Amino acid sequence: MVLSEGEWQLVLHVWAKVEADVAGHGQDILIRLFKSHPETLEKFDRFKHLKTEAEMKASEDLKKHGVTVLTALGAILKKKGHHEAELKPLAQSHATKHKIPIKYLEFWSEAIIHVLHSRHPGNFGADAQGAMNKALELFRKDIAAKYKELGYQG
Ligand code: HEM
Repeated sequence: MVLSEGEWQLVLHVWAKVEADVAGHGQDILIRLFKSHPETLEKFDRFKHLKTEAEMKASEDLKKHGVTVLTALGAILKKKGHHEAELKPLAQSHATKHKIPIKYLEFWSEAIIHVLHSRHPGNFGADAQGAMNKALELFRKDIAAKYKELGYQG
């Protein structure tokens, strides 16, 4: 699958807004993920102890990870499809070290879409959400292909 330039423009336009507050968006997205699919939290030995949303919001450690995650995702999105080099190490660490099922990657995509829709309604209408979903599906498809090559189900 390939996104059109018009689709990439919609994706990068809303991403530019996300970049005005990377730490805040990182926090919102991770918390959304954990609240919607609590089982994902078990994969983070570093955050498994957090019991409430209040504790998550206060964790400087969780905020730091959110920044790291969004910065990596941003670098990938800006490649507009030419992300093979950036994807390799990420696929390897998540398949071999962290052991993240492809199913959890879908939950992740859901969380990002929910937060963008909540914080940027004006720049995240139907067309823009469709473009973002397509970009995230592209990423998931490529990561899934790499998982297989690396010897991990998904
Ligand atoms: C767009 C998808 C995602 C991106 C871009 C992303 C990115 C990253 C990055 C950059 C790191 C640090 C470097 C590394 O270890 O490779 C990381 C670590 C990690 N990721 Fe992801 N990640 C994604 C999805 C997920 C999901 C869905 C889970 C599980 C629900 C997950 C679990 C982990 C874990 C357990 C670590 C280690 C955290 C620590 O202990 O410091 N990641 N991820």
